[PDB]
Amino acid sequence: GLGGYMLGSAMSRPLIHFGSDYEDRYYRENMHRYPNQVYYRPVDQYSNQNNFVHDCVNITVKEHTVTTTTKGENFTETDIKMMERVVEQMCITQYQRESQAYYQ
Repeated sequence: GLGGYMLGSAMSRPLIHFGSDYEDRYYRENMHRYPNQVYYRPVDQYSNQNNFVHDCVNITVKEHTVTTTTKGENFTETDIKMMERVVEQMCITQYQRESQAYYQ
C-alpha cells in the first residue's frame, strides 16, 4: 500500500509515563518488540501537526502490526496503545528536527 513512503531510521525511544506500576518495566523488558522507527513520507508539503502525527502513527503501527503478525508475533491492546502513543512522540521528534532543517 506504500508505493512512495520512506521509513525513518532507528531513533530515541520516548519513555511513556503510564503510571501503572507493571508498565514501568513491561515497556522495558519488551521495549525491543515495539518499533524504534517511524514510517511516513518526507516533510516536504502538507506539513501538518495533528493530521500528520496521526497518519504517521497509523501507517507506522499498520506496517508494524502486519510485519509482526506475519512472523507470528502478536500484540495485546496495551502493546498496540503503547505503539500508538510512543510513535506519536517519535514522529513529532523526527518532524520537529526535519521541520527545523526545512525552515531554519
